[PDB]
Amino acid sequence: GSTAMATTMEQEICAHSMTFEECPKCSALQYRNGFYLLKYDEEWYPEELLTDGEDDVFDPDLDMEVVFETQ
Ligand SMILES: [Zn+2]
Repeated sequence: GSTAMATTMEQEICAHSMTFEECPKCSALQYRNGFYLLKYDEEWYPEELLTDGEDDVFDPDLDMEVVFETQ
């Protein structure tokens, strides 16, 4: 159920930040979300193919301030 086992875990795990129940909301909010949705990318094939787990995207340092939604 929604990737997770019907959100039994309850540890707020998602591509963005929230639970799998709120995963569609999270996906809608940022769109990129570790390039979970392939369709988002212009070339279709994104740099990060893998579904974001725990801060998988932007692993190398980009900005000093760590904000999940950073462009
Ligand atoms: Zn997500």
